[PDB]
Amino acid sequence: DDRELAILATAENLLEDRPLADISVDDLAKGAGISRPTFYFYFPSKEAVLLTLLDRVVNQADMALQTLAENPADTDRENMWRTGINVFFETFGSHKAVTRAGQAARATSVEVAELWSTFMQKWIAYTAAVIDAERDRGAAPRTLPAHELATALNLMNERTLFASFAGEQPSVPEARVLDTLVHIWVTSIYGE
Amino acid sequence: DDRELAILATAENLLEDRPLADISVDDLAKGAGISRPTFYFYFPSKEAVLLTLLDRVVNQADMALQTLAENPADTDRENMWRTGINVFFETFGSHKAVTRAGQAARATSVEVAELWSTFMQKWIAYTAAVIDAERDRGAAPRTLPAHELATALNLMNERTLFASFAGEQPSVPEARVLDTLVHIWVTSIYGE
Ligand SMILES: O=C(NCCC(F)(F)F)c1ccc(C#CCNS(=O)(=O)c2ccccc2)cc1
Ligand SMILES: O=C(NCCC(F)(F)F)c1ccc(C#CCNS(=O)(=O)c2ccccc2)cc1
Repeated sequence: DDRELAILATAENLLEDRPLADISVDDLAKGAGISRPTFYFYFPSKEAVLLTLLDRVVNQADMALQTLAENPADTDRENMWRTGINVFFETFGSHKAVTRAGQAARATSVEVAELWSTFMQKWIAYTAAVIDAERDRGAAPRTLPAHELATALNLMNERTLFASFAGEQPSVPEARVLDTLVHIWVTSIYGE
Repeated sequence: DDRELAILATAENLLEDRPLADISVDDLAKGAGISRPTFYFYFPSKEAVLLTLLDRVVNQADMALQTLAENPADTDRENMWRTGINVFFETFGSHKAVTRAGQAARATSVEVAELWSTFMQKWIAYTAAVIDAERDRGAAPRTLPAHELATALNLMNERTLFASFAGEQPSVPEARVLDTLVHIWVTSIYGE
C-alpha cells in the first residue's frame, strides 16, 4: 500500500514527460523501487494504473463539489457559480498529466470511458438541479430544459478546461479560462 | 481518380461499422475493386485515407460558412446565429463516421491534429470578428474579450455536437442540440 502509492506517484511523475504508450511496466516498477512481477501483484497493467489515477482525481473533484453543495459561499450568484466551476479548474488543473492521459484513454479503454461517463452524468444532474432551484425561486427564467442546458455547459467546461491545461491551439489562456466559463454559465442560466 | 473516389467511399462506408484500427488496407483495396499495391499508389496508408476524408468534410463546412458569411440570412439575430451553427450541425452530422474517426485520430496523428487546429483557429477568428461587429454596432455589450468568448463557444460546439452525433452518455439528443447551442451563444454574446 506503500508500494501501491509509489507506483501511482511514479506513473503520475512519468506521465508529466511522456504519454502512456511510451511508459513500460518496467519503467513503473523501477521508479517505484520494485520488480516487474511485484508490480503485477498490485495492478494488472499500466492501463489499470492510469484508471486508478483518474479515479482518484475524479473522486477528489466530486467530493470537493459535494462539500461545496453543502456549504454554499455567501456571495452573489456569479461568484457562487465561479466557486463551483473552480472546483474543476483547481482539481484537474493540479493534475494536468493525469487529466490529459485519462482523457486520451477514453478512446481505448471502456473502464476509463464508463468512469468519465458516470461522473459527468452526476455533475450534470447536480447542475440541472441547481438551475431548477434557481428557476423555482424566480431568479432564473425557464428557457431551455435545465438538463439539456446543464449538459452543454458541462461539455463546454470539459473541452475548454482541458484544452487550456494542455495548451492546445486553439485554447483560452489558463489565466482567463475561469472568467470565460463563468460568463457563459451566468449569461445562459439567467439570460432571457 | 475514379479509383481514388472509390477508396474514399469505401473507407467512409466501412467506418460506419468499425473503427480505423479494425479496417485493413486490404479491406480498403477490396471494397474499392483494386489490389493492395494499386491502393498504395493513391495513399501511403489507411491513416492518409482518413486524413483526406476529414480534410474534405472540414473544407465542405468551411466553404459553406464562407458562403453564408457573404450571403447573410435576412432575419433576427438569434436565427442568424442558428443558421451559422447549423452549417456545422448539418455538415458534420451528414458525415458522422468520419467525424468520430477524425476526432479519435487527433490523438495519434499530428497531421489530423494540425488540420483540426487550423480550421478551429479560422472559425474562432471569424466568430470573434462577427462578435466585434455586433459590439461596434451597439447590439452586443463589451463583456469578455471577443476572441476568448469565441474560443469557448467554438470548443463547446465541437464537444457538444460530436457527443450528440456519437450518442455518447451524456449528450444532448441530436434533435435538441441545435436549439441548446443557439441559446447559449445568443445569451452569452448579447447578455450583460
Ligand atoms: O465544470 C463542471 N463540469 C464539467 C467538469 C469537467 F470539466 F471536469 F469535465 C461543473 C459542474 C457543476 C458545477 C456546478 C455547480 C453548482 N454549485 S454552486 O456553484 O455551488 C452553486 C451555484 C449557484 C447557486 C447554488 C450553488 C460547476 C461546474
Ligand atoms: O460551431 C462552430 N464552430 C465549431 C465547429 C465544430 F463544431 F465543428 F467544431 C461555429 C463557428 C462559427 C459560427 C459562426 C458564425 C457567424 N456567422 S453568422 O451566423 O452567419 C452571423 C450571425 C450573426 C450576425 C452575422 C452573421 C457558428 C458556429
